[PDB]
Order: sequence, then structure tokens, then C-alpha cells
Amino acid sequence: GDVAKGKKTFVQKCAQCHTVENGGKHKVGPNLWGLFGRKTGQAEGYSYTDANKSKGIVWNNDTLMEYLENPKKYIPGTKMIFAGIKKKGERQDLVAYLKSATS
Ligand code: HEC
Repeated sequence: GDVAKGKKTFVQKCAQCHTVENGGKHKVGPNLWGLFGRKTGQAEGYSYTDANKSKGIVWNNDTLMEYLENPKKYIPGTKMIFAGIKKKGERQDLVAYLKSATS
């Protein structure tokens, strides 16, 4: 993945619902600061679905790549309404940016 191309994808497809920065708001979905290594459902002050909280995974390159292909198939019942990034390369750029931007 390339970080700069992942930032482009993030602003195009994600940023209307999420922030990445430390101390950032919960815009529509939860703020993503500290994502990598965290269990699901952990951002303070956000109300998640029981589907998200019960998924039983830790967010890392591997589980993000899977989730971002098709969110509703990975977490049935999630309130994140997004069809997914189907191209692997674009997903890899995005996860490279998220890793860079959220710690
Ligand atoms: C608004 C229409 C959203 C878009 C577009 C994207 N996301 Fe999202 N996301 C949204 C909500 C409402 C939620 C909460 C889901 C729930 O069931 O409670 C989320 C959640 C995530 C998560 C999980 C966060 C964690 O468990 O703490 C991630 C990793 C995430 N979203 C990533 C993400 C990215 C990278 C997006 C662009 C490709 C994206 N989201 C778009 C709402 C919305």
C-alpha cells in the first residue's frame, strides 16, 4: 500500500463518517484514533451495535482488509452502511494510511 493514495481514498470514501485524529469527533461513525490492536466496539463515548461489539476480533491489517471488502458480510447487522472497497490494491493503500494516521 501507499500512504498518500490511501489518504485520497480515505477522504473520498470515509471522511464524511469518520475522523482519524487524536481527540477527533465521532462524526457519524466512531473516531478511529488508536484503531490498530484494539478490540471492536471500543471508542469511548460511541454507541455501537451489538453486532459490532460481539464480533470477537482485534483490528489489524488482516481483519481490516477483510472488513473493508464487504462490511455487512463480516459484521452482519452493523450500522455502518458502506458496500465496500472491492479492489485489493485500493484497500491496501487505505489500510497503509490508517496505520500511519491513527497512531
Ligand atoms: C457513514 C455512512 C460511514 C461510512 C461511509 C464508513 N463508515 Fe465506518 N462506521 C460507520 C459507523 C456508523 C460505524 C459503527 C458501526 C456499528 O455497527 O456500530 C462504523 C465503524 C467502522 C469501523 C469499526 C470501528 C471500531 O470497531 O471501533 C471501522 C474500522 C470503520 N468503520 C472503517 C471505515 C472506513 C475505513 C471507511 C471508508 C472505507 C468507512 N468506515 C466508511 C459509518 C461509516
